[PDB]
Amino acid sequence: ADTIVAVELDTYPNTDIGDPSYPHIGIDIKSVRSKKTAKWNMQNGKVGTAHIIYNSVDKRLSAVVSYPNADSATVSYDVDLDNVLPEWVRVGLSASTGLYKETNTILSWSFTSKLKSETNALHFMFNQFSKDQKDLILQGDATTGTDGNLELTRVSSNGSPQGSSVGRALFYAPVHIWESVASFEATFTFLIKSPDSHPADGIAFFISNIDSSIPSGSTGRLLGLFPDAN
Amino acid sequence: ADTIVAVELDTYPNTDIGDPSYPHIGIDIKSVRSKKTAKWNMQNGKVGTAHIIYNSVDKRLSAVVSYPNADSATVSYDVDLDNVLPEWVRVGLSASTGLYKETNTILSWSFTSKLKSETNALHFMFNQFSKDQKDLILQGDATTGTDGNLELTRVSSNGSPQGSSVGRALFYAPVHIWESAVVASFEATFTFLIKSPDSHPADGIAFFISNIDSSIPSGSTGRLLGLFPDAN
Amino acid sequence: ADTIVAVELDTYPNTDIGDPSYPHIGIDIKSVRSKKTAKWNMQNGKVGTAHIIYNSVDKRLSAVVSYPNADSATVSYDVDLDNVLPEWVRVGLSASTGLYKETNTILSWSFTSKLKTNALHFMFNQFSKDQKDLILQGDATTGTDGNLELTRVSSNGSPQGSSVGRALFYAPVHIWESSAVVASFEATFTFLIKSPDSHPADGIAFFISNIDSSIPSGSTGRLLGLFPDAN
Amino acid sequence: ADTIVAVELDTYPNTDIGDPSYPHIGIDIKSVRSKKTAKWNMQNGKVGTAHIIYNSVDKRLSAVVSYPNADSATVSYDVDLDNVLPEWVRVGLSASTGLYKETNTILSWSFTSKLKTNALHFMFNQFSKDQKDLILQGDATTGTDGNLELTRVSSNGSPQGSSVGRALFYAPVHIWESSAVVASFEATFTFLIKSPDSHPADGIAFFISNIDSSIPSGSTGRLLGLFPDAN
Ligand SMILES: OC[C@H]1O[C@H](OCc2cn[nH]n2)[C@@H](O)[C@@H](O)[C@@H]1O
Ligand SMILES: OC[C@H]1O[C@H](OCc2cn[nH]n2)[C@@H](O)[C@@H](O)[C@@H]1O
Ligand SMILES: [Ca+2]
Ligand SMILES: [Ca+2]
Ligand SMILES: [Ca+2]
Ligand SMILES: [Ca+2]
Ligand SMILES: [Ca+2]
Ligand SMILES: [Ca+2]
Ligand SMILES: [Mn+2]
Ligand SMILES: [Mn+2]
Ligand SMILES: [Mn+2]
Ligand SMILES: [Mn+2]
Repeated sequence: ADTIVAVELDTYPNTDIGDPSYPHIGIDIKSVRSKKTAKWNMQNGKVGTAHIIYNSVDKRLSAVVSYPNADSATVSYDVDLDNVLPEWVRVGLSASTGLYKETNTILSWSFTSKLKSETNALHFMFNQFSKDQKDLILQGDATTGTDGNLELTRVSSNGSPQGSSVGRALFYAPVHIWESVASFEATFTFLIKSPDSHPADGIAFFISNIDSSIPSGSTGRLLGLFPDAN
Repeated sequence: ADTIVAVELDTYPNTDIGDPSYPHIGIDIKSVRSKKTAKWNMQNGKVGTAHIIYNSVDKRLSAVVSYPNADSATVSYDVDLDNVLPEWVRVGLSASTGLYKETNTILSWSFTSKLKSETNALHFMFNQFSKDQKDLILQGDATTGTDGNLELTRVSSNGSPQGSSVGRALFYAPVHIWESAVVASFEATFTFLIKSPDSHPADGIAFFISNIDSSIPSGSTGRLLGLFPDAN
Repeated sequence: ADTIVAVELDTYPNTDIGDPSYPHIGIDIKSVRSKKTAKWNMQNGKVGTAHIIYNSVDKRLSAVVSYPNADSATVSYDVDLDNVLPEWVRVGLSASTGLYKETNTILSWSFTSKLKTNALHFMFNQFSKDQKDLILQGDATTGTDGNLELTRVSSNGSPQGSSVGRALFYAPVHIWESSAVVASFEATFTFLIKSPDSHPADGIAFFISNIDSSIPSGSTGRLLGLFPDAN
Repeated sequence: ADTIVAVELDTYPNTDIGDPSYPHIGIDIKSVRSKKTAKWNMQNGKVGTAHIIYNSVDKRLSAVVSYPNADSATVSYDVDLDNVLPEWVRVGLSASTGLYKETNTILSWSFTSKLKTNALHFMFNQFSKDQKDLILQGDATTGTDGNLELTRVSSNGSPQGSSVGRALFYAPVHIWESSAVVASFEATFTFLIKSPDSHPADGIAFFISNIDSSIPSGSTGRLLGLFPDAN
């Protein structure tokens, strides 16, 4: 079973398993039950910005989500990621739909990892995605090319999102993300678009065991990240 | 009077004005009396590294100081830099000797400011220093091009440091370091070599962020580290 | 008098002084008579891209000028920058109108110096009203739509003729040493040239000069804020 | 059979097959018979620096090899990389010994790819024993002194003859696209060739190939871990 650290963008509140009563960002450590959340005033059809940061000094996992000329949502939680995750990881985005649905649409994604024993580094930047985007490991329903974006869940030829969908995008190379100062910054832009009165289920940035894969039946409320609601 | 934010690498305990009784790091917000500090087992004649970090999400100004295969010292303080400094700053290193002295030798320095409204960026890297290093503003006793290093304080033609010295290096361009921001952030690193014949060296190195038009105050040698008008 | 290396987005054919008959890109080495040019189908009112590059191994100053979904214009030229420019320089953008006019809005500017390692990078995506890390010379202003207008624009948003302005980055840039294994720079910028005139004038240039460089008195029109005369 | 573009640090003159009469650097386009070479005074037991660069505007593959306080060696050649290599590639270092031998230890390695923007950068300043973001192939090991040993070294530190290894970075790299205003890469690395032989052999190269690229069976000695034969 995979070991998951994730920052979630949770559009659909599953109160029966812990979610607050509103859309919300939060920090997920080994569980879909967030260890901390904030209210996230999601904006249908609006392109948004997510930034995630962590360093081995403060060991504060932190993230912002915003739309232009609006109040951001902010969440942060103390984690020694070197204690929780393995030496090598992969970095990625995940998303899912259920009974309810939305487009889970990635217009850009960037990452920068620095380790200082002295310094090793990795950086990659996606402002567009192509149909055969060979430096991404695409899993589940994830495609690229159309147009020219990364789409995590299923969406029709005219742009209409489909329920009970799950997909992930992992950058191809593993990342050394702690050694016995270190830091990483992740940035992405997303476009959640839904005809439903309630959209679902949300996007996530995650860091996993190198050989992580979507768990069986992880559509909907489990975001492509988790075996179960535990 | 200049508005100073600083990370200090304090070699000489001046306990008459607040210092703990050991070499320490600390965070300096508008005062030479640190808001917080930690024990910095300084190593004489050893080349060490310093890394300073800050962001507008956590607003926690933090710094590490370390010598190869040894324990680093750590210090961090919660600070909304937008609330203390002006929009435009300049960023710098400073150092000072007094009765006691040391080489305050800079072997490398780097900086990265990111501000996201979207992104504006600033980076500069110094692995060596020429004699006419036109992108620094040298104040007081600071020279460049001996080895290819920045020397914040006075040192002889054969490398021997001198008492009652004070000097500063500042990068030429001013820096946007907060907007009214999705996220802002900066990282600063430098490598130093402190070397002294004294049994106690003094007074320390600082990394500093100031009003653009800041300079060394009158008589800020010693415990005042080139940064502060007074011991208040 | 200044030492100027410039790449020029020349919108107005001043054939009297060697311009081709059409709008051109061009490389400018101590003279407004470009040492080399190529043809640039400048699209009026379109945001374009430009990239400028050089290394001390090949010593080829090169430039691309582009509009989404159309063929780029390309120009390149062999010059030892160290034998022309002084050890320290400043970097900038310049623009001029004359009898005819155009807006010279800049939407973005970037730069990277490597000297081999010493390094320098700034990215401007948007410009504030008090953009303190830029030296503004002449008619140049910042803040309006968050951009850099090199030349004067009225409050109707329309361009005034016979104007000249420049933005230089505040920090001096070390652009060659005698002891370099490699040295290199990249410069990139986006612009927008909006003219109600039949023929817009006069163009944009990215430039590297002596640190103390200033707008040559009279440098409007064909002279692009760079050169005192047309020699 | 693999598609190979390489810049070769050729320590041994295999004159039988077009090597010059001295150690050289050189650009290898689908052949071990370098298209272009320059003389390189390789210094035994000393750390050196190699820089490799290309952009799609100039279409000029150039390379610099240097030692502190000695004249650099320089080589350069005109190739439209996109007419040679496929859309996607992997990047790497290769090395070989044959009858005579040298250590081929890499102290650091960097790379930057820019596609107009899509980008990729990695910096290796040190190599742990389980360096999972490198594909190791043949005799190559990591960790010992925190370094990358392309070829076999004994437990006394001595270089073994007739050896071959390669380090490819694990992520595919997109090194051209038909819709590129500008694409470019740079690669830097530091090496240390230590040989007790009168004549060290065979050399190090930085290479770009088809993503599925493998060591050619028998590619030791003069063939650098890159080419099936000397054709
Ligand atoms: O602004 C365009 C040009 O206007 C003026 O020249 C007009 C002209 C061209 N041929 N005959 N008259 C001058 O100001 C030039 O310097 C400008 O380039
Ligand atoms: O290792 C150096 C070379 O050794 C072998 O060739 C020996 C030789 C050359 N001329 N006469 N004998 C082969 O393995 C070559 O491929 C190597 O370059
Ligand atoms: Ca949910
Ligand atoms: Ca003190
Ligand atoms: Ca160290
Ligand atoms: Ca003209
Ligand atoms: Ca374009
Ligand atoms: Ca050979
Ligand atoms: Mn949730
Ligand atoms: Mn103190
Ligand atoms: Mn012209
Ligand atoms: Mn050869």
